[PDB]
Formats: sequence, C-alpha cells, structure tokens
Amino acid sequence: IIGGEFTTIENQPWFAAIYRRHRGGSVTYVCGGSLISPCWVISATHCFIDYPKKEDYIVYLGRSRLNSNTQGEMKFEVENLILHKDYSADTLAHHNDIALLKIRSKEGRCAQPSRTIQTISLPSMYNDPQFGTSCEITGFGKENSTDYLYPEQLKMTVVKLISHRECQQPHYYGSEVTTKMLCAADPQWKTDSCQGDSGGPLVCSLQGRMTLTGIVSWGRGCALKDKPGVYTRVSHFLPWIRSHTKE
Ligand SMILES: *C(=O)[C@H](CCCNC(=N)N)NC(=O)[C@H](C)NC(=O)[C@@H](CO)NC(=O)OCC(C)C
Repeated sequence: IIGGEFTTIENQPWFAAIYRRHRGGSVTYVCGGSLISPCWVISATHCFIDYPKKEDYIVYLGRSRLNSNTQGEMKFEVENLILHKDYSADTLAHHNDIALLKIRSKEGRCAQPSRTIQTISLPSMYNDPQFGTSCEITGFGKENSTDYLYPEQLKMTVVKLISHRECQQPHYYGSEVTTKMLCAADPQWKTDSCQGDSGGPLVCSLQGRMTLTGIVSWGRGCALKDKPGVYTRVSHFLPWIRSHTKE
C-alpha cells in the first residue's frame, strides 16, 4: 500500500495472509485474501497460477504482522485451491482474476470467529456502490515502487471508485478495462495498492453494510497519475462463487 496508514487486524478482521512454503524452510508472502465464510477465503488467480499445488500454501487469519506472531492468530492448510478456468493475462489486463481457497486447520476445523477473525459480506447480484464512493484497501504490499521489501505491519488506505466511462478514457486504460473490472484511485494520486497487495480486499460501505466489492488485481505501476488500481468486480462473479463453494 502506497501511502495510507498502519492498521491492526482488529480493524480488518476478514483479512487473510497467504504464504507459500519452499524447498527447505523458507516461507514467503504471496498475496492477501478475504474470509467470506468460516471455510472459504477469496483471492486472485494470478497469485497461484504458476504454482497450483494446494499443499505449498499456508493461510493465516488474525495476523497483523508479516513475519511475527499476533495473539489470537490461526494457521490453516489449503484443502482445495479453486482457480478460474477463464483466467488470462494480456499486456496490462488480467481477466477473471479470482480464486477460492478452502481452508482447514490441522485438526480439520474451519475458522472460529473472534475479535480478530470475522467474515466479510458478499455483494448482491449486480449491485455496486455509486461511482465516487470511498472504499478501503488493505495489505502487506510495497509502500513505495522502488522498495523490494514489504512492510512488517499491515497497512490500509482509502480510494474512490472511478466510473467505467472514465477508466476507459485513452489516457487511462482504454478498452483494456472491462465491465468485470472496477477502477479505484486517490483523487490526488497519492495512495494506491501495489505489488504485494494482490488478492486483497477492496471494501465498500454498501447501504450501511461492509461489503467485499473488489479484489486487488492489477494496474500500470503504483499511484501513477491517470492510472487507477484495477480490481476484480466481485458482484459479477456471484454465480461462479456459489457454484464452487457448495460441495
Ligand atoms: C499484485 O500482484 C499486483 C497488484 C498491483 C496493483 N497496482 C495498482 N493498484 N496500481 N498485481 C500485479 O502485479 C499484476 C499481476 N500485474 C500488474 O499489475 C502489471 C501488469 O498490469 N503492472 C505492472 O505495473 O507491473 C510491472 C511490475 C512493477 C514489474
């Protein structure tokens, strides 16, 4: 997250931290995610497309820090890694960038709700906030484009939803952005999600309720003028989500 402020998991209880185990003992951070139900975490397909082996991933809930323990945190294995079959990556755009991970503890149980671990609500069929609405993003991603390391503390910032019409302008993204994607940015171009923030949530207060409106997917650079962050439009994937979360 470029700009913004440091936060605690208490303020972002649905945030899931996803790591990948390596040959040896090295565990590195991969992407953010969101707990949509006790047994399900939603993230982005591009985070796992190159290593679709469910056994190499670890999901943490209730975690405020990147490389250290947080009281109340819970560790999970991935029982089922569901990637979207129609995922594809063009020059800039990443299509159908959405994934589901079924989690289970070593005891075979799902997440147990607490003050630091809660689910976030999904949107209704084709019901998104009005453009110009303020939403929040959370993540352990880069604080600056020139950084190679991630911040140790979880960060959050606020960006505004940009219309499809404005985002498709020539100086923005043109026809590269579709209706299955949502653009959001800071009106001053000072804050934005960045590498390391993918898979994370774009949360919007929709009719008094905190809703998972988008998933951090892509963008040209980070916090660049006329280059909004692009998010996977969750409301357009409800049928896909429902069909893969049953049994
Ligand atoms: C997470 O993996 C990351 C989130 C970027 C969010 N960016 C903004 N809000 N501006 N996504 C990606 O890295 C995604 C896989 N790829 C890109 O975003 C690429 C192509 O669009 N963009 C890019 O600028 O990458 C070049 C990197 C810096 C070498």
